[PDB]
Amino acid sequence: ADLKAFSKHIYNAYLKNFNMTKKKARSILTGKATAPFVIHDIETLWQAEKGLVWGLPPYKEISVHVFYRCQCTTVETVRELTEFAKSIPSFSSLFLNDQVTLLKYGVHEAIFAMLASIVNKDGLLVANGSGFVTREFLRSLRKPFSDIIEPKFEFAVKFNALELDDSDLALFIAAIILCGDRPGLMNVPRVEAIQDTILRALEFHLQANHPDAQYLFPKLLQKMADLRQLVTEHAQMMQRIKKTETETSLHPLLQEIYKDMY
Amino acid sequence: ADLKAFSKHIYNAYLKNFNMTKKKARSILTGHTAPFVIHDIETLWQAEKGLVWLPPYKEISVHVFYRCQCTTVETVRELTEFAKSIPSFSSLFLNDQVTLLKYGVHEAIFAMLASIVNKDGLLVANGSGFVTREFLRSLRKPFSDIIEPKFEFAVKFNALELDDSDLALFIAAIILCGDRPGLMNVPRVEAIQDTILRALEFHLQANHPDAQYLFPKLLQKMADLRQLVTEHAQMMQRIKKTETETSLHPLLQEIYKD
Ligand SMILES: Cc1cc(SCc2[se]c(-c3ccc(C(F)(F)F)cc3)nc2C)ccc1OCC(=O)O
Ligand SMILES: Cc1cc(SCc2[se]c(-c3ccc(C(F)(F)F)cc3)nc2C)ccc1OCC(=O)O
Ligand SMILES: CCCCCCO[C@@H]1O[C@H](CO)[C@@H](O)[C@H](O)[C@H]1O
Ligand SMILES: CCCCCCO[C@@H]1O[C@H](CO)[C@@H](O)[C@H](O)[C@H]1O
Ligand SMILES: [Cl-]
Ligand SMILES: [Cl-]
Ligand SMILES: [K+]
Repeated sequence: ADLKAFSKHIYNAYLKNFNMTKKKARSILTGKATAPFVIHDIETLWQAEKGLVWGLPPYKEISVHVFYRCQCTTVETVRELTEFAKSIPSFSSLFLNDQVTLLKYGVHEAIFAMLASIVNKDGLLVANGSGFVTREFLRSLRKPFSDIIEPKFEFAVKFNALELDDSDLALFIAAIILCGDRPGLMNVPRVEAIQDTILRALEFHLQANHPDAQYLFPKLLQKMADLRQLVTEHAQMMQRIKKTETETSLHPLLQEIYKDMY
Repeated sequence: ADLKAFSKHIYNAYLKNFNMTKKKARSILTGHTAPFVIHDIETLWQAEKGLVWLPPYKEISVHVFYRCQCTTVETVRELTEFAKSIPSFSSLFLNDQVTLLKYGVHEAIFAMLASIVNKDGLLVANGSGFVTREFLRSLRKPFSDIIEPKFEFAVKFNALELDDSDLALFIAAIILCGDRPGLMNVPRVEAIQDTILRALEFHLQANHPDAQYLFPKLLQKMADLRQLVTEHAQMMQRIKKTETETSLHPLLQEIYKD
């Protein structure tokens, strides 16, 4: 494969399928020419919900409302990641069951990697950039809901230090989805071969795009391992919430993702 | 009238994605170049040598079994693309798409098989071969027994004289089935199926104005196909149990996983 044309193709599929790019997010977070409405307590969340910014279950309390907002966010991103993946060369050539296995075990890894794009150390963009929810407000939620969000900030701030751009991330995300190690995958050799092409494209891309960045490719391989561990811990927290907070609901798609994880 | 447009869209998906139409098949089966007739070991070998066209060759009945599997896998590819070319199907989450295909493809395969079948045999290799029903009956058990019920279904199904535009809606209705195990968005699939069934109802009145009771007859055929697949799966289970030297294609393993 022509690696340069391959990478540009995945870059364009990324721009076509993800509305909020890191480029757009960073210009908002630094104030380039409407600023985001800051959500930092109940009153501003309520205002944001009325129209300042923005279906869900009936409002019971702040921590559960945020928990449901998190689920709606991730379900939307699963839709975008599905369309993105279908544009990766030879992903659509897999039988549909292997496509589902790759997305099932990969979407959260990709979500938490892309989450870093819309995050700084003080909070995250919500609602296509029109809101900003502060990290301190999220810490103020009652357990178990506060504990599940903070590790993602921790990962994101370290990941953002690598200073990837959208062209890097498009290959990185593709590599996460095209993973031959997923449980129950049918055509492992084919998935392994696609991933190798993506990784060779990524290594080549980084030489060109980050010439002075030392050890960047192996650092990104380690971040992929780090994300797998982040997702394992996240899945375990979600299952504990499902067990102890019997009155809170889990979106059916997320139940299907978390079904056979442990 | 929106149903008419909806039907035309499903018909185009069918014309775009299936390798063989019933119109094409029936013209071949009624006679440039006729299909090569496979009716015994010698003619099957000639067909494999290039006259028409897998795991290492063990014996005739198992060889045919493997060709059945290859044919099925190919049709799963086509049915996947057909369903993806239906917008309301492609809007479901991918897991529901897989559930519908997992539990629907064999029903659809056996319905479409009728298109390439007459009482004497069936077309193979994109119509360039014809394998006789008598030859398939001559294979050893368990391989002869699993094929014959499909001829019996097909001859009765072909007496309804559906054309490709009818079949496109019929197959869409089979795939968009709200009753499949593990389906996530059941009400959405149910809504799509009811739209397909209403479009089919109107299509049959337009296309078969004189055919009395044709729509309920097709609903019954859908029920019959579910039973045919139940019996087929039981026979495949017995082959997995008793023919330990015969392999099963990985995709079919996933379909039959249970
Ligand atoms: C419980 C849970 C936590 C996380 S942590 C990363 C976060 Se925080 C967040 C958010 C926060 C506040 C608001 C609001 F203030 F506006 F309400 C909106 C959005 N979005 C993401 C992606 C990810 C998934 C998840 O559950 C869904 C799943 O497992 O798929
Ligand atoms: C074992 C089995 C039987 C059937 S019966 C309907 C038939 Se017959 C046939 C065929 C016959 C002869 C030849 C050759 F003589 F030319 F070699 C080629 C093709 N194809 C189909 C679809 C369907 C599935 C199945 O197993 C696969 C599964 O269950 O998925
Ligand atoms: C498009 C036709 C695919 C038919 C085989 C589906 O097979 C299914 O794939 C799922 C993974 O997607 C598995 O969870 C499930 O156990 C398996 O039976
Ligand atoms: C595209 C994202 C799909 C994530 C949910 C996958 O969910 C899976 O769907 C399969 C049916 O296809 C089931 O066999 C399996 O049990 C379920 O875990
Ligand atoms: Cl940061
Ligand atoms: Cl089945
Ligand atoms: K017939």
